[PDB]
Amino acid sequence: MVSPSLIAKFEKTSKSNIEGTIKFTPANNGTVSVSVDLKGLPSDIGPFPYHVHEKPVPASKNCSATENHFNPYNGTVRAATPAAHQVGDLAGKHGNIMGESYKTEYDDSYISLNEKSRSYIGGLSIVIHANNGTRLNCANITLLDEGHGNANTT
Ligand SMILES: [Cu+]
Repeated sequence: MVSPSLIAKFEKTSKSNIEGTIKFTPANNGTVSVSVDLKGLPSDIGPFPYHVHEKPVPASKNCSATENHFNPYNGTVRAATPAAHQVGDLAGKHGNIMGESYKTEYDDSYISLNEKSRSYIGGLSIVIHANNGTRLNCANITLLDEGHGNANTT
């Protein structure tokens, strides 16, 4: 069995010009490949922490309603090795988003695409913050492909 790929789609509105995607695809050796492709960032208030948060973005697009970080193993915001960070603290482990546009690829060995895992991130959300913590934009983590099953194509 292999678990399905996920995506978070950020859209531009009157609240934020940030738009683009963060894709999560199963990779080699027990890791998930993360692909960040964002533009429209308000650079001078960055760099921009971003994290997996615990609740969905509601229809209102209120990023506060995503509540706190996904942290099933009670990690710490400051850490000296990647595994000591919260599972959801992508920026702490891999770097803050920065610039007006940001494109990067990396592996994360703590998030999970397997819905039976305590580290599963499906159905959660991602929030992008200004450096001072203000929530700028957010997106739900949803399935990437439309068609699944061992007898299907997409
Ligand atoms: Cu966050």
